[PDB]
Parts: sequence; C-alpha cells; structure tokens
Amino acid sequence: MKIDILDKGFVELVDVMGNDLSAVRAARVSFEERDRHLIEYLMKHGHETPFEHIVFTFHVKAPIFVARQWFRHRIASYNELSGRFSKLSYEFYIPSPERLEGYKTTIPPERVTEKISEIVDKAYRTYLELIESGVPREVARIVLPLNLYTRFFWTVNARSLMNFLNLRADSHAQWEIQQYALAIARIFKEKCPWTFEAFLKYAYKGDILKEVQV
Amino acid sequence: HHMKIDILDKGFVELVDVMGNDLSAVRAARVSEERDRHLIEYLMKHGHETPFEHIVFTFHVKAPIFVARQWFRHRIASYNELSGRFSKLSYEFYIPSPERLEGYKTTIPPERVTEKISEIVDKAYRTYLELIESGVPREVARIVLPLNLYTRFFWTVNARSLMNFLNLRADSHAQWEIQQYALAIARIFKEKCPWTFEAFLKYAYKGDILKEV
Amino acid sequence: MKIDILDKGFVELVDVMGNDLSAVRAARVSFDEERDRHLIEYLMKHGHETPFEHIVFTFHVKAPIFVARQWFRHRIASYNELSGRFSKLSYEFYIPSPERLEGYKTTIPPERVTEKISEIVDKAYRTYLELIESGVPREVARIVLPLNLYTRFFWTVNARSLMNFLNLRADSHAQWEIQQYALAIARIFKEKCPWTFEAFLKYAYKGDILKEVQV
Amino acid sequence: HMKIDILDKGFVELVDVMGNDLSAVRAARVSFDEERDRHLIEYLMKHGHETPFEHIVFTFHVKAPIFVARQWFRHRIASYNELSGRFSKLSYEFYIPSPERLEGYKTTIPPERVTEKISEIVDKAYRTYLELIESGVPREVARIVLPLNLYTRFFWTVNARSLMNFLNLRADSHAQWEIQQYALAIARIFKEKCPWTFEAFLKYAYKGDILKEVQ
Ligand SMILES: Cc1cc2nc3c(=O)[nH]c(=O)nc-3n(C[C@H](O)[C@H](O)[C@H](O)COP(=O)(O)OP(=O)(O)OC[C@H]3O[C@@H](n4cnc5c(N)ncnc54)[C@H](O)[C@@H]3O)c2cc1C
Ligand SMILES: Cc1cc2nc3c(=O)[nH]c(=O)nc-3n(C[C@H](O)[C@H](O)[C@H](O)COP(=O)(O)OP(=O)(O)OC[C@H]3O[C@@H](n4cnc5c(N)ncnc54)[C@H](O)[C@@H]3O)c2cc1C
Ligand SMILES: Cc1cc2nc3c(=O)[nH]c(=O)nc-3n(C[C@H](O)[C@H](O)[C@H](O)COP(=O)(O)OP(=O)(O)OC[C@H]3O[C@@H](n4cnc5c(N)ncnc54)[C@H](O)[C@@H]3O)c2cc1C
Ligand SMILES: Cc1cc2nc3c(=O)[nH]c(=O)nc-3n(C[C@H](O)[C@H](O)[C@H](O)COP(=O)(O)OP(=O)(O)OC[C@H]3O[C@@H](n4cnc5c(N)ncnc54)[C@H](O)[C@@H]3O)c2cc1C
Repeated sequence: MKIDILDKGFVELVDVMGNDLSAVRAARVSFEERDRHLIEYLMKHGHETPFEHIVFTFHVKAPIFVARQWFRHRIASYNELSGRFSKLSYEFYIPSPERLEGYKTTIPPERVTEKISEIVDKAYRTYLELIESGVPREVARIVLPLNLYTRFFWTVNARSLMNFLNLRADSHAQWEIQQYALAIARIFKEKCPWTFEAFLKYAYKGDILKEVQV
Repeated sequence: HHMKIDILDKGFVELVDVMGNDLSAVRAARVSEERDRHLIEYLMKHGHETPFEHIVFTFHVKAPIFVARQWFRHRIASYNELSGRFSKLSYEFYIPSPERLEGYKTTIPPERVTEKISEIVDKAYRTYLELIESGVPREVARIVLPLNLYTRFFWTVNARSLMNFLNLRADSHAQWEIQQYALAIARIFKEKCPWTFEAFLKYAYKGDILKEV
Repeated sequence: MKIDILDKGFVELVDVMGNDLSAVRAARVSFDEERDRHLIEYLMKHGHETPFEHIVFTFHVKAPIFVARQWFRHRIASYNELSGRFSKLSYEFYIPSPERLEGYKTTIPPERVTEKISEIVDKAYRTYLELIESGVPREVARIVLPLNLYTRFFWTVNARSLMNFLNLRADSHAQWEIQQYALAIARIFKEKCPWTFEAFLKYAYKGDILKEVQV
Repeated sequence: HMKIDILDKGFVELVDVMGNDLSAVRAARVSFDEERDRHLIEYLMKHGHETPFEHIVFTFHVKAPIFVARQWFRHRIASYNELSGRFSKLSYEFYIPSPERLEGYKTTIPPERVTEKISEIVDKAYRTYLELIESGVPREVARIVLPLNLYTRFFWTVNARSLMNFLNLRADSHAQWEIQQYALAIARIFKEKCPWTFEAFLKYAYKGDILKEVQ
C-alpha cells in the first residue's frame, strides 16, 4: 500500500499488527455480526483503550513544514532521516497554481509557483556551493527552505491514529497535512474497516472524512 | 499456536501477537545478515533506543492482583483488564508453595503458612459469595477478596518499554513473584527478537537474573 | 487544602504550578482579566487543549487499593505509592456504610453487609499478623489482605490529564467510591483554576455529576 | 528572572518551576534535616529510583532556530506550545553562524565568506517571502520558502526526570553544537533550582561528557 501525496510525497504501509478483531479480543480479554456490533458499542460509549492493541508502521515522505506538524503527535514512535548525516534526495514541494485558488492575489498564481521554484533553486545552489567548499552538512543545510522533503517511519496505535485523523483530516488543518491524513485514513480503512466506519459514525469530530470518499 | 508459559500455581504469560522482529529496528534505524546484526549491537551499545519502538508485542497475562499492580506502574504500554465491577471471574488465588518460604526461619512449618493462606482465602471467598447471593453488587462485594486473587489482562508494549520492564522486574531486587513473570516475558522476547535480546543482555541489561538463569 | 473521602480517606493538595494565566501565557507563547478569561473559554470551546498542560498539580491521596488501581490506569501522570513489600502501613480498611447499599434490594439488611465486611477484614488482618509473628516476610504475608486496605500515594498531573480524569471518574458510570475522590480533585482544581474549571464545565466536560452536585 | 542568551538571537528563559529537591524527597517518602534529605536524593539517584524526580516540574520559554526546535520536539515526554507558522506574527530573525563555528574544518573559501553566503541567501529568501505576502499569498504557503535557520519560540513544560534524559542526550559532544549550547542553559537553570538533584545526577546517572568538563 503506497499513496502519492503532493508533487513528490508519499504514505506507505510498512507493517500492521492486528485488525478489528484485535480490539474485540482486548475488550473481552480473550484469545462477524456480534464482533462488529462490539466495535460499534466500544466506539459509541467512549471505550477507547481496546483500539490501542491495533498498531501500524508507516513510511512517510513529506515536506519538513508538514513533518513538524506531524511530530507534535507525541503518542507515537518516530525515526527520521538525519539532517546532520543522512543522504537526501534534495526534492522540494512546489505548490501548483490551483493551491492558490480562492485567494485574491496581486500576481497570477502561476507566478507564485515560479517565485517559489526560483528561491528554492537559489537556496539549493547556495547549499551546494557551501558543501563543495567543505562546510559540514549540519551547518550547510540550515539555508534549505521549509518545503524540503524529509522521510520518517511512524509507528502508531489505532487510538492515537484516530486522534491524528480528528485533528489533521479536518478543514481547519493546513491543506498539505489534510492530504497526508486522507492517505492515513485510507490505509486505516483497508486494515480496520469496522473500526473506521464506527469512528466516522460516533467519534470523528472533523469534517472532510464525512465529505470525501477515501 | 503461540508461546505460553505457566507461572506460579495458576498463572500464565501468553503471546497473542507480534509486529515485526529484529529487522524492524534495522529498517527504522536506516529509515528504509552479519551487517544487520552488527547494526543492532551498535544501536544497543550507543543507546540509540528509538528504533526498538517499531517492534511491538501483545501478551495475555494471568497474574495475582498484587503482581498486576506492580506491572500496571509501567505507563508506556496499553492495558485491558477484567473489570472487577462487571466481569465474570474464575475466583482463583495464588497460594504460595512451602518452598517460597525457604531461607526464612519460621516458628511454624512452611506447610502451615501455605495452609493458613488457603484457609483465609477460602473464608474471604465464601463471605464474598454470601454477599453476592444476598444482592450486594460485585463492585462492593469484591472489596473483601484478598490481593492474591488472579486477574487477567492484555498488555501491548513496544520492545523499548519491554526492555525497561526487564531491567526493573527481571532482577533479584524485584519481588520473586514478578521476577517469574519477567523471565517469561524475556523468554518470549528472546524467541521473537533474538538479536535484540542478545544485544540487550550484552550492553544494556542492568539486572542480574537474566545472566544467571 | 484537604478533603476527607469515605471513612478514612483523603485528597490533600501538596503543590501547584501556575494558575489560569499559565495556560493563557502558553497559548500566546508570551511571558486584562476579561480578555484572558475570554481566551480560556475560546481554547476550551475549540478543543485547543495543549495550553492547559502548563498548569500542574501534586496531590497526596489516601485511598483503598481497589480505588487506587482504577486511578493508576491514568498513565499520563506521575505516581509514588507506599511499598507493599517494605512500607509501614496504618492497616486501615474501607468499610462501606449501610447507605452505600441503598437502592439495592438485599436479602439481609445493609447493616449486616457492613458487619460482614468488617468481620472478614478483621479475620484477614489477624491471619496476616499471625504470619508476620511467625517470620513470614511482609511481601508474602500481605497477599491475604483484602482489596479495601488503604494505601497512600503522591499524584503529579497536568490540568489536561486531570480534566480527562474528571471526564471519566466524575461521572455516574464510574464506581461511586472513585466518583467521591474525583469530586474532591474537581474542588481543588476549581479553587486553583476557577476560569479553566468553569470553561471546562461549560464546553468540554463529558460527565454528569459535576453539573448536578455543587462543588 | 533567569534568562540565558544562546547563539546570535536565541534564548532560554525560566517561566515557572514547581518544587525543588525536597519535592522529590517528599514523593519518595510519600509524606507531605538537610543532611538526611540530601543523602536520600543521592540514594535515589545511585540506585536508579527515578520516579520521585517527576514531581519537580519546569516551564521554559525558548527561542531557537527551527532545525534546533525539531531536535528538541523529539523529546515527547514534555508539553510544548509553539508559535504558529500559519497564523502567528514572527520577528523574522535567523541564525547566522559566526566564522568561529567553522573552525577545525578545512574550507576552500574563508569561514567569513560562508557566514556572508548564509546571510545573503537568508536575505533573498526573506525578501521573496515578503513579495509573496504583499501580493496576497497566505502565510501558511508563503513561509515554506523560509530557511531552516529561522528562529521560532515555544513554551516547554518538563519534569526533572525527562529533563535529565534531555541533558543526557543533548548536553553531550555527540549532539549538534547548536543544541548543546541550549542544553547547557537548561542545565544551569536546573542546577540553580535543584542543586542537590543536579549534583547527584552528575555523580551517578549522567552519561554525557560536557557537563563534567564545563562548570
Ligand atoms: C488546526 C491546528 C492548529 C494548531 N496550531 C497550533 C499552534 O498554533 N501552536 C502549537 O504549538 N500547536 C498547534 N497545533 C498542534 C496541537 O497543539 C497539538 O500539539 C497536536 O494537534 C497534537 O495533539 P495531541 O496533543 O492531542 O496529540 P498527542 O501528542 O499524540 O497526544 C494524544 C493524546 O494523549 C494525551 N496526551 C499526550 N501527551 C500528554 C501530556 N503531556 N499531557 C496531557 N495529555 C497528554 C492527550 O489526551 C492527547 O489528546 C495545532 C493543531 C491543529 C490541528
Ligand atoms: C524493585 C522495585 C521497587 C519499587 N518500589 C516502588 C515503591 O516503593 N513505590 C512506588 O511507587 N513504585 C515503586 N516501584 C515502581 C517504579 O517506581 C516505577 O513506577 C515502575 O518501575 C515503572 O517504571 P518506569 O517509570 O521506568 O516505567 P514506565 O512508566 O513505563 O516509563 C517508561 C519510561 O518512560 C519515561 N517516562 C514515562 N512517563 C514519564 C513521565 N511522566 N515523566 C518522565 N519520564 C516518564 C521514563 O524514561 C521511563 O523509564 C518499584 C519498582 C521496582 C523495580
Ligand atoms: C466507567 C469506566 C469503566 C472502565 N472499565 C474498565 C475495564 O473494564 N477494564 C479496563 O481494563 N479498563 C477499564 N477502564 C479504564 C479505562 O480503559 C482507562 O484505562 C482509564 O479510564 C484511563 O483513561 P485514559 O487511558 O484516557 O487515561 P491516560 O492513560 O492518562 O491517558 C490520557 C490520554 O492519553 C492518551 N493515551 C495515553 N496512553 C496512550 C497510548 N498508549 N496509546 C494511545 N493513546 C494513549 C489518550 O488520548 C488518553 O485519553 C474503565 C474506565 C471507566 C471510566
Ligand atoms: C546525537 C543524536 C542523534 C540523533 N539522530 C537521530 C536521527 O538521525 N533520526 C531520528 O529520528 N532521531 C534522532 N535522534 C533523536 C532520538 O532518536 C530521540 O528521538 C531523542 O533523543 C529523544 O529521546 P527519547 O526518545 O529518550 O525522549 P522522550 O521522547 O522525551 O522520551 C523520554 C523517555 O520515555 C520513554 N519513551 C517515551 N515514549 C516512548 C515510547 N513510545 N515507547 C517507548 N518508550 C518511550 C523512553 O524511556 C525515553 O527515554 C538523535 C538524538 C541524538 C541525541
């Protein structure tokens, strides 16, 4: 399972422990219609702890400004590329003109896209000039813009994942992280369809997952 | 099939599920064999612990409440236990065997201690039944039950928190009863993550009993 | 601040870091009354919970072990409890009063239930003393003590986790015994953070008893 | 007012503190003599009894470059409130490494030219950003062109146990020089408020190097 996001980003499923029945087993402390009914009962009454026994590992490629928002979710495990020592692809998120639709801009949205590519090209060339002259990466990389792509592994249980979808798969969140949250919701739906449907029905406080088919 | 280890007279540690193995920590450390095992020893030696959070276990444990209270102090984990208010219980209790009192100079034989423990457990359980039969709700009636009453719980924990649990509980300073439970956790962990377990015993394990037993 | 709970229990305030303005400062990332109170209500109303993590409390609680086990399930907090292996204990037990069984149709009078609970507690405690006198270590001998034995612990918790605790424990679905302790926690919280507590009751509180019982 | 300047425009400022060394002593004993209290702090540190130190809490206000704040926010056992890149007003200040930061590195151009080239690209990125804002582009999109050395501000609420884990990892020569400077300031404030815990930490638990080399 791999879903492309933005111009060069992605959300990829690395591993998963369990499925809907893992929450049923934990709720009953015991190793179809009755099991699905139990998932809905747990969700309808705020019994969230059984859902902590379903765990996912994702491999995400996202711009640093999106990764900073994501890393605010503390109840999860992260391993990211080192800005000091890792090899980077040096790819950057260049918003398409349609990203500025709805905004009354003084210049055409095409010019915004061009100006963004222009400054990232200059910052990247300056960075290369510093590396070529012997400056270590940990110092030279500080000139790189916030739209630089990074990669990380994210291990998260279904309860914390559902909190993430409540907050990020919502119109109040930045459009870029909304797109990533839609991909997380899609993989979550594929692996835990009963929990996902129950979540949308009773616990989900956001808006876009009840408007967009994932 | 899955690992199951019996502990004490009626307890057990059972493996329900596991996500990953040693290579899950290697994949997370690289964000992407002698070289893979060498990377595990390197992460362990230099204290790079976060990759080990990408290996997760789910156990089903049956333990006396006094042991479970010690276990539930490990907050970086997920728990689901039988409800003392609403769950049906087996009403089993941990009766220490006479050998548990070896080394202690007791005025009565250790066999009599075992008998006195079974005796008070029987009286508390019969009093409890008398209260339930007369309409007292379980959430009130169960408060007379002794601390050696067996409970059951699911424990979902990553390898990093599990290794912290072994440092603290698989050690002679911890109570003998929880040491037995920690040996079973260490055993299942070794079976699923042999490279991480060996690296842990070699460079990070602070206790004593895992290097003796 | 000390509030008695049950027959021998208590909730006592040991220390507190901050007040309502600590959440205001954190929300604005900056070190008047109506504007500050309006901000507390805005953050509460829209689910901006992280600012409330910058208000912290330390309580000293004396509660029966069955109550303490429910409390220790709240992992986003710090605990230090008396050791069952090595601490000196008071050997006090929670004996429910007859009024605790009101509403239940019992075969025997509620007074007899209270008596039977004191009776088995006394026998378990005497058996425990007989084991200690004969050389059995406390870590083994104490396993015969009932779940209503009182323990003591220090609880350090931030206002966000404390509000989650009130949502779950200051509610009629929770056991009556932990509800009484949650009312005392809500009371001390109200005294120290009156704006946050009022905003909490108005917009984020999911329970029922804090909107029924005067605190 | 404890405030320590870090780098060219950064700082670590103490906002509030709950407790001191005696807060860990009270939690260890579960109870609400100088030599005996200091001896207990050393005993807890020596034998790895860490939970009592969770009852001492600090709140800091930090101004650090985003590349440093990202390293700091990896410490999950803490509370954070940062300026919003989408909606907050910013000072638009950037960390320009001084020539001495490149000492020890054999560079093809003088270290002064590296500093100049960094200021140069920072100025161009900032001017491009202003051109986008002036033309109606929202800040959440326009700001993505700003470099990683842009200063941000955040409130950090952390207990002494997590703070000591942070010092173990960041107040060490293996960590990036920039975050070590911030960790030294955190250690100084910690030492001022909890001198017994800090000394005990340095004697028995600290695994880094620089806090045993720098006073
Ligand atoms: C639209 C939007 C705007 C935002 N704007 C800002 C902003 O301007 N500035 C900013 O700093 N942040 C901002 N955030 C980030 C936000 O404050 C949270 O950090 C983020 O959403 C993670 O939420 P969380 O704490 O619930 O998640 P996690 O950290 O994963 O926590 C999950 C749950 O665990 C519990 N929890 C975890 N740790 C603690 C703790 N230490 N204390 C108490 N309970 C805890 C809580 O119940 C929490 O819901 C914004 C988020 C969104 C969605
Ligand atoms: C021999 C022995 C005797 C003990 N005696 C007592 C006793 O008398 N009284 C008593 O109350 N307890 C006692 N304990 C329990 C002990 O204090 C811990 O509560 C328990 O071992 C869990 O340890 P932990 O905090 O490392 O684990 P977890 O709670 O799982 O935490 C794991 C790790 O996460 C971090 N952590 C998690 N939450 C926080 C937080 N809020 N702040 C900072 N860091 C955090 C720390 O790095 C910690 O090591 C005893 C334990 C042992 C082994
Ligand atoms: C009426 C009632 C009945 C209950 N019955 C039972 C029962 O029968 N059996 C039983 O075992 N328990 C039972 N519980 C306990 C319950 O499951 C919780 O353990 C307890 O209420 C603590 O809530 P919490 O997990 O939100 O609190 P905390 O553990 O303090 O967590 C606070 C917040 O942090 C987050 N969180 C913390 N750790 C994690 C994690 N590892 N993964 C994801 N998110 C995390 C969540 O957002 C959570 O809301 C009962 C509770 C109530 C109120
Ligand atoms: C020199 C150096 C280089 C680094 N390089 C990289 C890098 O290349 N890439 C990268 O991604 N990170 C890197 N890191 C960051 C590192 O992996 C940690 O994220 C960071 O040090 C935070 O430490 P912590 O996890 O112990 O802290 P916290 O998250 O504050 O945790 C405190 C303690 O709580 C416990 N804990 C908290 N949450 C959990 C959990 N979910 N499961 C288990 N235990 C838990 C642990 O005992 C931990 O020590 C680097 C750090 C250093 C110092």
